[PDB]
Amino acid sequence: IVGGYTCGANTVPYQVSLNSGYHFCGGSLINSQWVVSAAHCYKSGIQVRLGEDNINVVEGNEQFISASKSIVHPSYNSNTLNNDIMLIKLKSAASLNSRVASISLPTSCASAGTQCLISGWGNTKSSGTSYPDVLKCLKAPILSDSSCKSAYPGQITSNMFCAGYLEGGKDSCQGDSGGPVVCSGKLQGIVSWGSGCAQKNKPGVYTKVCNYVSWIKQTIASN
Ligand SMILES: [Ca+2]
Repeated sequence: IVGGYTCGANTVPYQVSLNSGYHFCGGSLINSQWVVSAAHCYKSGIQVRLGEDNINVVEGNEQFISASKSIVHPSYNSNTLNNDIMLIKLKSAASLNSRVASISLPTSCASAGTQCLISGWGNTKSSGTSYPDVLKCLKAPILSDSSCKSAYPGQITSNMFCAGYLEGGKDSCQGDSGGPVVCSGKLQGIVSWGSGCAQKNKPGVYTKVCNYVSWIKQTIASN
């Protein structure tokens, strides 16, 4: 996250870190057994880390649970990033508490102008590289589909939305991928892609979670 703020420990209780020896992507806890992330974060050997603030220090609220199964969206296309969503099942159920909590799925899509919270352990610099140990947060609005499409000609599908600031300086970034965009208490986006980070006229692009609620629910119901 570039241009954000330190969230505070366990203030984003649905945020997970995906670990394969190291943090590599975010995700969102949606029930005691399942995490939502980006399909481009897929890899074998995932350990889901819940209850994290400093990802390099054991602080006392963590739950580390290996993934039993990952399900990339049936129609994910890694070239275009269309349908950049996956589900990860935990080998054991998380113990839910005030610091480890699921986030609700949306019932309808969000609208441009809606304020959201974006979070992660990704790069905090737009030129250069600095990875934080503690969780970072950014409040940002959803942008109109027309402004999104104009910013990224030929690239924005109906399964994507833009959020952030056209002036630059405030965005998600590499290492935030897979993490949450939460608006009014609902998971509306997944950190997906963008041109660099925090660049003028290049807002963040996010997977449009509302399009996937039926798939998520049916997948969980049979897995
Ligand atoms: Ca920790």
